[PDB]
Amino acid sequence: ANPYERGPNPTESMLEARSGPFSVSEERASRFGADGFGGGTIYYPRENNTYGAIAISPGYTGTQSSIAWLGERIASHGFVVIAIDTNTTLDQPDSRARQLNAALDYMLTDASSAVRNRIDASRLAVMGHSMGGGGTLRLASQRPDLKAAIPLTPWHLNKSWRDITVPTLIIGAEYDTIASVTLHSKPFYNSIPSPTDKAYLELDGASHFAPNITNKTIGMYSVAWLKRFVDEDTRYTQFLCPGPRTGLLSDVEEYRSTCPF
Ligand SMILES: CCOC(=O)[C@@H](C)O
Ligand SMILES: [Ca+2]
Ligand SMILES: [Ca+2]
Ligand SMILES: [Ca+2]
Ligand code: NA
Ligand code: NA
Repeated sequence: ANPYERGPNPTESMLEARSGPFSVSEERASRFGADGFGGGTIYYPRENNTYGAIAISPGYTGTQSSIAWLGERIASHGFVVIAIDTNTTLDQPDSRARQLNAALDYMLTDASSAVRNRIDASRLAVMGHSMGGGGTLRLASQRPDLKAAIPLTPWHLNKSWRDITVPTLIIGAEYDTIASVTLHSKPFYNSIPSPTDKAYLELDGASHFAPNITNKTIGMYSVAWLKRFVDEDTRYTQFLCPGPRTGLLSDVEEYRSTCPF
């Protein structure tokens, strides 16, 4: 048995629902007590166990409320998740990366015992929107010990992520005019070296701001990716390989992966 497996056996329906099988509580990390970032809200399962821990960054102009739905959603599938605020809302991607790292360290030793007792410190991941997705790529590049990375409509000036060894799912938006997939997501995905496990999922019809409102496709595939890689849960492989149907009527415009993993 996998010592990391949590929760009931998955179904597509369960993954698309507004809330997973775990009840979520919240702990507020204030700006002034949080070293190296602007504070945040830690969402965690009420059910006592150890879980993987995830930090999620907003983008330029955004705050924790811009990604809170997704932090809660993910925690409700059995994860400890911090949705951060940055030191300033104008912070650039690589500052965002440092702040994501500080938020992981915060959960591990500065949060309450309720939070720390629910984390397996060895199983960590990072996510983020837009410049926060650029920050996710950078942290993934600098921390190969991470179990997963999920950049959402990522923006970064650096196009080549040739040193990422962390399993990375990049979620792009078809009609993004701020971080165009042509200039941002795709080059990033193409550059992640073999044999790193990876996937690219482009949301049909979507704008740059699709990650800031509840989105069943982002919720389903973010959880499936974290389950597979943070929890070594092979019950989730079914959703990722061969992956979503694409094509004219799909919510997924395009899907690439290195399946089987
Ligand atoms: C809500 C965050 O908005 C962004 O990150 C845009 C400006 O990239
Ligand atoms: Ca709740
Ligand atoms: Ca602070
Ligand atoms: Ca389309
Ligand atoms: Na685009
Ligand atoms: Na992008």
